[PDB]
Amino acid sequence: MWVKILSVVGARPQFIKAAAVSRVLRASPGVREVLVHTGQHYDDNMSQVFFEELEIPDPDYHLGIGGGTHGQNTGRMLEAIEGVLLKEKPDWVLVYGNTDSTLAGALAAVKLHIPVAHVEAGLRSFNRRMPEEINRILTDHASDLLFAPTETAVQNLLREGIPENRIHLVGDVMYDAALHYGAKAERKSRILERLGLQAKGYVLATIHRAENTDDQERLRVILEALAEVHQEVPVVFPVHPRTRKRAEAFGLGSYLEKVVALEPVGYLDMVMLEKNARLIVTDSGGVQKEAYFYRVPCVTVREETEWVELLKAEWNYLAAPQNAKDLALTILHRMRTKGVEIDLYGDGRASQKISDFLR
Amino acid sequence: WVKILSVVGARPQFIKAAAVSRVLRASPGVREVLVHTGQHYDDNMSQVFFEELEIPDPDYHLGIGGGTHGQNTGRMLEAIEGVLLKEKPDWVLVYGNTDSTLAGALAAVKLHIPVAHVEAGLRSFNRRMPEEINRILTDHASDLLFAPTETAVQNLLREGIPENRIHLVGDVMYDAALHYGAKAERKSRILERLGLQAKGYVLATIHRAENTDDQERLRVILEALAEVHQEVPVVFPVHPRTRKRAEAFGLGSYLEKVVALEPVGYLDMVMLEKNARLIVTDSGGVQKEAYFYRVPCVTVREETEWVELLKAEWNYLAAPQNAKDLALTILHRMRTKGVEIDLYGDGRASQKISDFLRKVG
Ligand SMILES: CC(=O)N[C@H]1[C@@H](OP(=O)(O)OP(=O)(O)OC[C@H]2O[C@@H](n3ccc(=O)[nH]c3=O)[C@H](O)[C@@H]2O)O[C@H](C(=O)O)[C@@H](O)[C@@H]1NC(C)=O
Ligand SMILES: CC(=O)N[C@H]1[C@@H](OP(=O)(O)OP(=O)(O)OC[C@H]2O[C@@H](n3ccc(=O)[nH]c3=O)[C@H](O)[C@@H]2O)O[C@H](C(=O)O)[C@@H](O)[C@@H]1NC(C)=O
Ligand SMILES: O=c1ccn([C@@H]2O[C@H](COP(=O)(O)OP(=O)(O)O)[C@@H](O)[C@H]2O)c(=O)[nH]1
Repeated sequence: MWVKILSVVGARPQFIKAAAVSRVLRASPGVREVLVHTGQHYDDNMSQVFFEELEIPDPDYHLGIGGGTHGQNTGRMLEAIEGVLLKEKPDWVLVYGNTDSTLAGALAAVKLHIPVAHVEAGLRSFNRRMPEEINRILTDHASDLLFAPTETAVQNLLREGIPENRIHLVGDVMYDAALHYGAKAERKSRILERLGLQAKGYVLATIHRAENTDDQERLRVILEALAEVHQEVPVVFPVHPRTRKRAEAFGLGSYLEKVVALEPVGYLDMVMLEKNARLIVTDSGGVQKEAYFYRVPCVTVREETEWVELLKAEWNYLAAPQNAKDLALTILHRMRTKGVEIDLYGDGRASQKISDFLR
Repeated sequence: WVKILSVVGARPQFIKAAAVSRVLRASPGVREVLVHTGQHYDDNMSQVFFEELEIPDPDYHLGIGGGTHGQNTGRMLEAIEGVLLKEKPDWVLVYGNTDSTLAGALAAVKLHIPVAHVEAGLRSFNRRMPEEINRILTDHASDLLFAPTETAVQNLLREGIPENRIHLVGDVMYDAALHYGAKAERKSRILERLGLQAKGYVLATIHRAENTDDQERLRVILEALAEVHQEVPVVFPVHPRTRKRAEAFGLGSYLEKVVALEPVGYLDMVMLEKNARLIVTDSGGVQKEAYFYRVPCVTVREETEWVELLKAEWNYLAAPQNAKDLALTILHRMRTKGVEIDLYGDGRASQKISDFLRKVG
């Protein structure tokens, strides 16, 4: 009668995916949901705020693990999570995205014969030296069910020999989340007011990929280029804390003061900032998709994206950070462009399709 | 001057590492660092192999073992990462498909250190086996894949792994059997010491978790061997977990009914295998080694990875569901031989492997 579905989350974007899935599982006939918070993101603005603003139940467990190496965090999450599984003995383990928490989750589970579904499965950058590419490859090959958000993602899984009956194209749960919480963003966020921004009167930026922040010359290119764009149109930049650290350590802190630099914001503010921006500059997966949701033109500061359909639809554009001025002009150019009318990522009911396929 | 750090953990890994490290010591500039995870620690599981196979002492003993999958794998992952940051090697070599293997590749790969997997591409197609998980994730984490068979090649291709990263080299355990044969022949007195002639017994090993962690399955086996014993003597070097399980379930008595030994060394094991009438096992290595010595095998599992042994009729599966049938299967196969065919290479898999590591750039 009752199925127990246990969710493993560690990072900001995982909390947001999980919020959408929880909603559907909460009001499901006979589903008990258990939520593990691995402790990977711990601060109030990377964690707590999302549980409160997206009405996510308090986690049944907080493993309190973070701030170490790949080896440390993965190893200790692996042991801790296994401990919890051995206690809760759930039917399904759900993991999301592609951090060390995603992998430790799946790997703890498969060795206990516990079914694993990967929510957001089959994305590839095809650069195997990326920790997130390894994480999503090893996760997919260890899961039993694979919830693909796009046709590309499906063909990626088939090509690595994963059979069709274990793959379900269900669209993207972060589109679910945008729809269902959009109205709540409307009535609660007052961030345009707090920062004194007129709608479509600024650009929005996020930057945190390690290939971008650990390399001094790439990070300088990016912060120079954003400061230049500020002169022409204000830049709002909720700065990931790792990015903040790396900028401070390489002595690029002045560029941040030269734009509208923020600590990280909750999802409601973010929606409200994403919605009312003229253009979005990012290296985030979630935010590139989100720009497209609101038909705001996007520039992705990478050599590739896993969300290729956004490039084909002309709503997103690649701009590797080789040159500061080159990147600035690319950003200012793409502001007066737009993509085609097209539906991606589904109807808003990816989460409900997931719940279905799990009974 | 290239550094190659090996990660080993258990009996079959030391046998594989021995064959390979013999070639790496002979190679100009090439320094080795050997890491022992501590997964096997009893002397007849570990130190004996180091002594008889002429393997230098490990540069590190992490002394992790005897916990859960999570505990072992997790603690190994952190520990091996710590070493790798110390030694910053150019290659990490991992072997087979223990939890040690996986902790190895996972440590290495997130540090952007190239990983090579010795014995790559094997698949049982049973994810209930912790070792099916281990080789799948290892192979997907590796930059070189030293497949031992054409099956293992094809397996890797179908999981969308590029042809350039896959080399078929044969099996280093064949290099081992070949290199150490004279020394076991000359130094093993195991036959004398038991009181056995050639062709006059049956040799048996059993340690698959899926056999030992289920009582009525283990009962099936122990009894099946006890019956066989009454007809042809059964020599049975017992794995420690197998013994401790036999005790946990109260099947102890069954081991009296055959020639139960503690675990033997490779030298003694070679002679036992060489001079047996039939081998029966749930072991990876022993299956192939039976074929090496042209001795019929029975494999007490639902599947094997070594499917070529079945097709050549050197091997036969018999899942343990019924004491009586398992015994009869065994006694029938005792009368069989497979076809003459050459598997697993020319005995120089280690040389090919060494070659490929040096010339990889
Ligand atoms: C490149 C890469 O691997 N990326 C993976 C990565 O996610 P990601 O890169 O998007 O990191 P991230 O940008 O912090 O989150 C965005 C969210 O934060 C919100 N967001 C952002 C900033 C902010 O101040 N406030 C806020 O609410 C935004 O509104 C938005 O909803 O980890 C994810 C995970 O494991 O689940 C994977 O799904 C991703 N994989 C992919 C393929 O996109
Ligand atoms: C089924 C499975 O996953 N198996 C994997 C597993 O090895 P395995 O099943 O063969 O365990 P094992 O039987 O302890 O050792 C045999 C050796 O011990 C010697 N041996 C055996 C008994 C004895 O008393 N004395 C002795 O010297 C024998 O002469 C023989 O040389 O770990 C291996 C590893 O990670 O490298 C993987 O390569 C294997 N994968 C495969 C696919 O064979
Ligand atoms: O030298 C050794 C190695 C293993 N074990 C036993 O084997 C169990 C599990 O061994 P492991 O998980 O390493 O797997 P194996 O490949 O030996 O089955 C441990 O809890 C020990 O009780 C032992 O007694 N001595």
